[PDB]
Amino acid sequence: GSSGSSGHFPARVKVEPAVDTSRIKVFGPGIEGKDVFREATTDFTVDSRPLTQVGGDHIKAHIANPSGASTECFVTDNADGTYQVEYTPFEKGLHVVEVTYDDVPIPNSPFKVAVTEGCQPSSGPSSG
Repeated sequence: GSSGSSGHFPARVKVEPAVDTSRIKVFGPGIEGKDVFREATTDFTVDSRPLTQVGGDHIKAHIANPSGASTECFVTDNADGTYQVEYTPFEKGLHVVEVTYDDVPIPNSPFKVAVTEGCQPSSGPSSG
């Protein structure tokens, strides 16, 4: 028996990271800011070695518009080792994308995607 404290429930403890996620590389317009124009379908690719080899379901992102709103993110694992997240920003501006692998942020985030005035998907002239 060992106890020297009463009338107090000390539940303060730090949780150590069980993942590296320090060598994660993300390439694509969705993260660079090329075809991420407003109302445009843009997506990036997350290559991870020591994190996954045959794709996984432990990825999650969150876009933050410069106004306050947020663009829904759609992560798609190619069941090969890399992740493909697609999102359509309904606002032309710099958003803050926060990535977290297994409840752990990467040394690349937060990210900054500066959208530029491009074109509109407005439906009109059809090809066939």
